[PDB]
Amino acid sequence: ASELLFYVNGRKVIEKNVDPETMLLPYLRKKLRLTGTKYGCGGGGCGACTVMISRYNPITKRIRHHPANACLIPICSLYGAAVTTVEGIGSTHTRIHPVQERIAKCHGTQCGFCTPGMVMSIYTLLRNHPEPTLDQLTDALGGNLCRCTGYRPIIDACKTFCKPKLFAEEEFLPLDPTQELIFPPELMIMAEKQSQRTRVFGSERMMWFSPVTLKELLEFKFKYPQAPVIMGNTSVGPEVKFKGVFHPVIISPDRIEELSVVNHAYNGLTLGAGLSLAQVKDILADVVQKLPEEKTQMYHALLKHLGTLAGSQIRNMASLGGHIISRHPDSDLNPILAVGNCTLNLLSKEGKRQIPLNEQFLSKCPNADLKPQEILVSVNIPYSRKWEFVSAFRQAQRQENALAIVNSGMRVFFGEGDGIIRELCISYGGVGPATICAKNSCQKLIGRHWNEQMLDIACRLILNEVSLLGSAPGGKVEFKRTLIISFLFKFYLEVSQILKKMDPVHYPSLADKYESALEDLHSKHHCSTLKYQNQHPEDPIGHPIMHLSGVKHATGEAIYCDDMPLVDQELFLTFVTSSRAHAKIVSIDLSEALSMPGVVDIMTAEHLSDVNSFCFFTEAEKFLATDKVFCVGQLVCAVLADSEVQAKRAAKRVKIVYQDLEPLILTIEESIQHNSSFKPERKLEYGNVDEAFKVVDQILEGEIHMGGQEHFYMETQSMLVVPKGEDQEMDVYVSTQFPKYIQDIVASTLKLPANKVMCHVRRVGGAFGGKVLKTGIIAAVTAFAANKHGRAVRCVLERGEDMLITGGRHPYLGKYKAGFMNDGRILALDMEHYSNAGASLDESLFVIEMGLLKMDNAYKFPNLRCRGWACRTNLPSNTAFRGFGFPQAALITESCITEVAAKCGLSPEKVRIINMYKEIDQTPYKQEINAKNLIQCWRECMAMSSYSLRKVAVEKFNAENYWKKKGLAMVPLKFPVGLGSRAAGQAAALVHIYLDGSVLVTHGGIEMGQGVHTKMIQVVSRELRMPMSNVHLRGTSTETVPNANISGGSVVADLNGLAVKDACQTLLKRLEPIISKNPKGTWKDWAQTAFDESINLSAVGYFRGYESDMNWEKGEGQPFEYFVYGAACSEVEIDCLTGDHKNIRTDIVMDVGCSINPAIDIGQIEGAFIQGMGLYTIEELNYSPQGILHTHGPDQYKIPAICDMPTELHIALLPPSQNSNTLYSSKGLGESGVFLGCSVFFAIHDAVSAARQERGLHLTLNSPLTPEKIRMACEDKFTKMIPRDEPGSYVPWNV
Amino acid sequence: HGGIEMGQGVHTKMIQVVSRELRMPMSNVHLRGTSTETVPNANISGGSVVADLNGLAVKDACQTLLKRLEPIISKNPKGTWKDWAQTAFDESINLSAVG
Amino acid sequence: NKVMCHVRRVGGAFGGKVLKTGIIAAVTAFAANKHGRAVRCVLERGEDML
Amino acid sequence: EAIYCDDMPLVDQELFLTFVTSSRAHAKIVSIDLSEALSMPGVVDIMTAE
Ligand SMILES: Cc1cc2nc3c(=O)[nH]c(=O)nc-3n(C[C@H](O)[C@H](O)[C@H](O)COP(=O)(O)OP(=O)(O)OC[C@H]3O[C@@H](n4cnc5c(N)ncnc54)[C@H](O)[C@@H]3O)c2cc1C
Ligand SMILES: O=C(c1ccc(OCCN2CCCCC2)cc1)c1c(-c2ccc(O)cc2)sc2cc(O)ccc12
Ligand SMILES: O=C(c1ccc(OCCN2CCCCC2)cc1)c1c(-c2ccc(O)cc2)sc2cc(O)ccc12
Ligand SMILES: Nc1nc2c(c(=O)[nH]1)N[C@H]1C(S)=C(S)[C@@H](COP(=O)(O)O)O[C@H]1N2
Ligand SMILES: Nc1nc2c(c(=O)[nH]1)N[C@H]1C(S)=C(S)[C@@H](COP(=O)(O)O)O[C@H]1N2
Ligand code: MOS
Ligand code: MOS
Ligand code: FES
Ligand code: FES
Repeated sequence: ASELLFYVNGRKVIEKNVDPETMLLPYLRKKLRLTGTKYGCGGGGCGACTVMISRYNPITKRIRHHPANACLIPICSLYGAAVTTVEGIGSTHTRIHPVQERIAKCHGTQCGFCTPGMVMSIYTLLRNHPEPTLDQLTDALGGNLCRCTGYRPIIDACKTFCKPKLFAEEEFLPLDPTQELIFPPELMIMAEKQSQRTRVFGSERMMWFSPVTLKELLEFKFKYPQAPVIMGNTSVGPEVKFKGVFHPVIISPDRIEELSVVNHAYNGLTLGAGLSLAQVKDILADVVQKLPEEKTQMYHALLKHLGTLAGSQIRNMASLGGHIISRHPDSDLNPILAVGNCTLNLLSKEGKRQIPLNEQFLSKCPNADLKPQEILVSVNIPYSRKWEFVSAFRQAQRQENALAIVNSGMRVFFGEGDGIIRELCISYGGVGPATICAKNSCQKLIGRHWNEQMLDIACRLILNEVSLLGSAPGGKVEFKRTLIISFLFKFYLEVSQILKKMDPVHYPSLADKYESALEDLHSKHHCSTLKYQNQHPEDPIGHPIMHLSGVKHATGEAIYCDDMPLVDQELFLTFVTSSRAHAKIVSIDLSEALSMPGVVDIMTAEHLSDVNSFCFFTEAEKFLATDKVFCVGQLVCAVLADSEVQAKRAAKRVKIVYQDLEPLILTIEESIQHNSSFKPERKLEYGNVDEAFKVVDQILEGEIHMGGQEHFYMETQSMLVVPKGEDQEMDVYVSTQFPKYIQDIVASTLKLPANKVMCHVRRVGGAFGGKVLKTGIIAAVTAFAANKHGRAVRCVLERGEDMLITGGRHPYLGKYKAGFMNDGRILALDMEHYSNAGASLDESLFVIEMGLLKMDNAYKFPNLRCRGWACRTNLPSNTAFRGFGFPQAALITESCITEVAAKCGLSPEKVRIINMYKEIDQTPYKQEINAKNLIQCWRECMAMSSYSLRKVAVEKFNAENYWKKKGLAMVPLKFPVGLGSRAAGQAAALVHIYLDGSVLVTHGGIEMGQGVHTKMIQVVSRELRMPMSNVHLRGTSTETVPNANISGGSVVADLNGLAVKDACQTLLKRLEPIISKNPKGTWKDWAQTAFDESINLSAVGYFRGYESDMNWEKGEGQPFEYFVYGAACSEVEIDCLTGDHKNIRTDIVMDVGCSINPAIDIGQIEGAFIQGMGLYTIEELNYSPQGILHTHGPDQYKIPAICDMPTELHIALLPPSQNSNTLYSSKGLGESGVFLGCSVFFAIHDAVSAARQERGLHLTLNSPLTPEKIRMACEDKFTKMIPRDEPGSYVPWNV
Repeated sequence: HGGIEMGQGVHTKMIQVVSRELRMPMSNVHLRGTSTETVPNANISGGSVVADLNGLAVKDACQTLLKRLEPIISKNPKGTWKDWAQTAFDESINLSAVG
Repeated sequence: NKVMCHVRRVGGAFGGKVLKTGIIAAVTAFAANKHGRAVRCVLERGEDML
Repeated sequence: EAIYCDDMPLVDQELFLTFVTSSRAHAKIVSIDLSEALSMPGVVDIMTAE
């Protein structure tokens, strides 16, 4: 009946009869009402829930601070400890901590959802290293993810703690050592008492025991043999959350000294099972410094793989003993330990026992495993002998914080006087259910020498022993087979080199071209430069004004939808989704779930009666599935319960029986094959392509595939629906891009006029087009439940169900036939576009239309035919995305240009200049354009980036390196901006002036992090001639501005700015006579005089929209208002033996017109570029042949992290030009920079061609260009040597 | 509007005004309340003139909207307010007015 | 522009819900801001008449 | 079903404010003693003019 006592932000927290299942993250937000700490993914991978844990050790008299992810911490493990959140280090009503002030003022926030995690990771680092290096700060952020900023401004804020810019660094608060938080004195007293008592907590579902003595821990291990021993909960935690595991009894000890031991012996090193991985990293890093290389072989290999293991938070939570026992097949440490003669020190009531850490232990043979009543105390890792060498290798989707596809540990021992292999141990991870060893191959290699024929024999032996079925889980089978022998080759080169160093007489030397295979791709030197431009001083237009919510982002005070306080008696709604891609729902059983605790209601399609459908565009479609399902993740049931936990528990016991249906369509080609119904065609024609193909020198046929993309907004789908209690009024608070649409679908579902339903949006934590259609579906179903039961209803999706429900960017297939001259002119181009639409074709026709109107990019194709189709599949329906078809259509065009370049013997850059638009030219849709800035962006990027010089240096590197290659590429940009009609571009605003002079402004646009609200206050400040501090904005609401269009299409700030300007001018006109009589007066004087003279101080602003038109039958029109121009150059280096690659440098020039806010505009270029970079390289969605999205292990989705950012990044804004049509001659940058990411794609493509051309192979690389695709294209003796399975003889993991 | 409902039925009288001026049944109109966030600088609800003066402001906003919509009303006199409102949107005519 | 007042309906006033109402609101708002909490104030009939 | 001001639902963690009023028609406030009231259950704050 113990009490749980710990501290949060200096305040004491006591809980009586605490539920042991309580986790820290929901406890902070709901019970303590501290909503700064966010939910991001719930698996410990994104860092949005980063907090600081502080403990006091009474034996050593020292206070330790360590970061942690609150989503994995059970609060029962916090007894006597101190938590610190973002709110605990500062706020706007106390003091702003320097970390908060700088990340905000350096423009390190956009949507702000990731900021509290970034702050806590930086703050915790500074509490441990007050005078740090940049490497220490970037390592601390390795497990912190951002979708908006591109990480550059956050590194800038990190740099200021180390020793024409966008921030005044000299005005920052210095780091005050007297202001830092004090460890709660009471916790120090409790630790001094050194209690021996075992703490006990419990509920009806779980028993929790926390022994504090070794004797008690052994007693509970004996009485509850099957109970897990929780340390950091980073293996058990994710398994109970995502795999339905449940433990009725938990043993979680508290700082047992015997498990924290660190013994420096004569023969080796003994590390306790309770040490965290971060502590082991530090212990080993100290040992390798004070001991000679001869003995520290095992410790260097372990240090290598501890550097890339997850992030700083997980490393500070996870234990060494937990790592060994959990026996993950993808473990990075267990393959190294398996080859190092390590032994495990076990303990129980019976006594002590020592077992080897071998292959049988890692395979969980009960003969070589722990006994049920045994614990692991410590592990012994021996010193290495002379002539003993150990190496570790790994390859994953991303350099850091990603589970390995294959890893390995290898050890070899030579005889002093023979050079003969005496011992050899090789183990691999990620190639089976457990870590395996090649004990048979190794034993056969015993007695040989280290030379060519040993390596060739070893390869064939290894491949036979460590075999993989073509159906092996995780997929990437041919990649895994190649990596297995590629690592062996690297180990061969490593050992061959040190032997030649130690024994020059008996060994040959490495070939010069082979030596860089030993150097890994690594860099932490993140450099960058920015270039922009330079009216009264009061006028903020053109100034780098910080995001209005920047500081509130950094303090956790920004309210997102789920941060809203608990509404009285609100319920929670969760969905049961489809587990089949195309099947018949034969029956649904709700009997069990309905009877479960807290369940209020469960709704199927028949409970929604006639409001289960809604006409979004051309046809009415279901909210909930009826008799059939047409993709996984389709909504089927909606569970309504008193609490979120009760809702998810009941939803799991809803029972649905399926009967699969043919056909099962998953790919575009399957969709074309199985389709025979009429499909609406979209077509562009310019010139005469049939005539032109008879004059060209050459003809070329090619095709490229391009995968999709998850939005990965850091804030998942979130909404709160509150009925008023009168006249069926409904208030809908939802994270959406389109409040008008939420209002329509909610009112329709409730059979109400629109004046009864209002939608309010203050801010959105990222959207990128993925918070529109299905957001309304969920909002309509949630509102139906709220009205039915007269209760507020909240609905927030977890990351997993969010990715299954929402859908992502349209995958593409592009087929082209190109007729070109021998010098590069493409006189004829016959192009075909196919989009994978998913189960619904709602927004797939619009992206096809935009793809055709944008596929020309920067090139004048005199004879061009372009056609496009949207293809239905049995996959989640795909939505809009940043770019709106341009990132797909332009890559397909750039792929065709790259293929034409190969035929002509010219670099792709030369073919680009010869096909580029002229200064005055014409588009395929017969719109006249001015491309002066297109050419200028190209020239300035060539000069700024020193392309020609670096081109020679890359060719020189590739001529001197065989297993490493560098690549270089530059692509141009023409991103046109414009909607389909004038009505689609209209915007409105509402401005009040109160009698004290202050101003309230609101408009129809939505803040997603792009800073539209900041830009509107900048407009009000100029038009009304008042400082921005006199203006304020609350949010966006259908109750104040009606009939607002979707926040999207790169025009949000442009059009709403014109509406805000319109209202400000109306007010200034009314006040001109009062202005004249008192020119020296304040706005308080002018407002009061206006009231006294009966002059209205409220005005509606309105803009009718740009004139835009497109006649799709004729294929002509004036659809676009202006064009964003740009150029991007990127350089990379690839590892031909593994597929790894490093982004070395990127240079970007952008035509932005006159930037209203260069800080925000540059931040939009950086974020778009990084988002496109992930689209073309590392972001990959894996589906099974049954249509199931794979999300565990190496199938986890990876967005770019800090390690993926280019080490060098130069961005320059083109000098301004006049554009009297747009607001202040500005241009909308939001979507343009995404395509610039493919400069990395074609830089990798360049490097792959260099290796292929040198190896004599005479290339279509699909997107995303993953390490799997890079490695397999670099064909060598290993690619040819691997076994291959007959296609169709096995069911693959992926398609 | 700026007036306060304290039992005298001002809100009832305002929707009566909207019903006349816009030629629509009162069930097509709705009012939620009074807020400084929607109507600023409103005088006290007192002096026997609350319905008088706010009625003239509501009448002013209705006439501004009916002015904007007269060309659309002319071409489709038999249409509903749903038809007229959507056509106004399609022709980029503002449907919010301050009285 | 930082302070908004919302009124749906009043259960009778007859002039007696102006000046003193603002004083009570100003004092209540001071407490609410001082403690970061929402604050409710309702008067009983006796103290109301005083 | 008509919502008057006090009919609004309990908002999360809201407090309540009540007033101590004068019992004299014309006098001077010699002293105010809050020691007992401040220590009583639930009391968050007591505010005087200063
Ligand atoms: C986001 C994320 C990223 C990751 N990335 C990587 C990665 O890149 N590479 C990698 O190799 N791993 C990775 N991991 C896995 C991680 O290294 C392990 O989950 C961790 O080391 C397990 O230690 P723990 O203390 O969290 O164990 P727990 O989850 O607390 O326990 C796991 C198991 O160990 C048992 N156990 C623990 N201590 C003892 C003991 N003394 N005696 C007996 N049994 C014991 C428990 O009973 C339980 O069965 C990642 C995990 C996460 C969540
Ligand atoms: O016994 C040898 C050895 C034997 C013959 C060698 O000949 C080198 C090639 N030779 C050059 C002169 C003309 C004939 C060919 C070299 C090393 C040892 C080694 C070796 C290395 C590579 C290889 O492919 C085979 C063996 S390594 C070694 C270590 C020792 O302590 C003792 C002997 C050795
Ligand atoms: O902007 C639209 C939209 C606009 C007009 C439409 O017209 C449909 C035809 N209908 C005819 C009768 C009058 C009303 C319109 C459809 C969608 C988008 C949507 C919408 C808006 C309102 C609504 O009630 C339902 C759906 S959903 C959507 C997703 C996008 O990615 C882009 C635009 C959109
Ligand atoms: N931080 C952030 N930036 C963003 C987005 C977002 O969700 N978050 N959305 C992008 C998309 S899809 C569009 S269309 C534009 C919309 O705003 P704008 O028109 O003012 O650029 O912002 C872009 N930039
Ligand atoms: N039911 C009701 N009627 C009422 C009042 C009231 O509080 N309740 N106030 C009176 C007062 S003080 C005035 S000044 C007027 C204000 O509204 P009117 O201007 O529309 O008459 O309503 C009068 N009638
Ligand atoms: O245009 Mo951005 O909303 S897909
Ligand atoms: O005129 Mo009534 O507000 S006293
Ligand atoms: S790391 Fe916990 S929510 Fe992402
Ligand atoms: S600011 Fe980092 S996720 Fe948006």
